[PDB]
Parts: sequence; C-alpha cells; structure tokens
Amino acid sequence: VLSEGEWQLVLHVWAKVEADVAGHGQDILIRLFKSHPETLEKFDRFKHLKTEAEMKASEDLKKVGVTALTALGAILKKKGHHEAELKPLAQSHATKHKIPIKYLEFISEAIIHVLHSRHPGDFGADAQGAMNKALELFRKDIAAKYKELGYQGG
Ligand code: HEM
Repeated sequence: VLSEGEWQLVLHVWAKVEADVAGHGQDILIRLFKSHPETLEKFDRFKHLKTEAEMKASEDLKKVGVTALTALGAILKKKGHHEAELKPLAQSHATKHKIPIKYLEFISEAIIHVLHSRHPGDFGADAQGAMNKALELFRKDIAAKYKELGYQGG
C-alpha cells in the first residue's frame, strides 16, 4: 500500500509525537471536540469539561489520549501489517462504543492539524500526504473489520 519512503516519513514525524504523547493527545482531542462537538458525546466522563483549560487539566482526558496515540503508534509501526492490532480496536470501537468511520475521519483531520502545528519543519507536503495515506488505510481496514462484526460504521 504505502511506499517504504512514505512509511519512513510517517514514522519520522511519529517519533516527534513520542517526545510528548500526552501533550499531543490532549491537543488532538481538544481540537477534535472543538471542530466537531458531537464527538464529545461519546465520552460521558468528559461532559463536565466546559473550557479548553478544564480539558487540559483533566488527567482522565490526558490518559485517554495517551491510550489512543499509543495504539495508533503501534499500528503505524506495522507499516500496513496490522490485522492483529486492528481487530481488537475495531471490536472495541464497534461493540462497546460504536464509533462511526466519519468520526475517525474527524480525528484524522485533528491529528494532521496538530502535527503540522507542532512540527512544520518535519511535516511538509510529502509527509502530510504519507500520513494521510496511512490514516486512510487505517480507516479502510477498520471499516472492513466493522462490517465483519456486523456494524456498518455509519
Ligand atoms: C486514531 C483514532 C483512534 C484510536 C487509535 C483509538 C484507540 C482507542 C483505544 C486503544 C481505546 C482503548 C480500548 C480498550 O482498552 O479496550 C479506545 C477507546 C475509546 N475510543 Fe477510541 N480511538 C480512536 C478514535 C476515537 C474516536 C474518534 C472516538 C470518539 C469520538 C473514540 C472513542 C473511544 C471511546 C469512547 C473509547 C472508550 C474510552 C472510555 O470510554 O473510557 N475513539 N480508543
């Protein structure tokens, strides 16, 4: 799917994320919630967080962000050979929480935005394209695992 060069650009910027998984996770979630507020409804433990400062102060939100970016990091490092990592995540998202593919599109946008905000010198056009392809492949494979479980992802 992705070229070896595209994967290298993906994993190069991901190494920058790993310098501060918590801070990236916070900014991505807060960007997702501000750009698409309906996504905040999937997090009942976050309903009382009304301001950006309250979200940044919530260790719970921070930990949830770290858990997400950790799983995505492990998937990206498989360079497309991620069935074993993607199936449990698809099941969690399709049976417990029911997350539509469109919401995975929303957070992908927030991921790209935060990465370019923090690392423009390591996230120009070729790298953005590479990361977009990797996230597209993630969403496409999650969608197929969704259907396999009987959840159509809408
Ligand atoms: C790249 C995108 C995402 C990744 C990698 C991801 C990953 C994860 C992981 C690893 C868990 C923990 C599951 C477990 O231990 O069984 C989780 C939980 C969850 N995810 Fe996602 N997720 C993503 C996107 C989203 C989006 C966009 C939403 C909602 C808008 C969402 C909602 C949830 C919820 C509600 C939970 C359960 C956490 C809790 O309620 O305490 N996720 N996610």
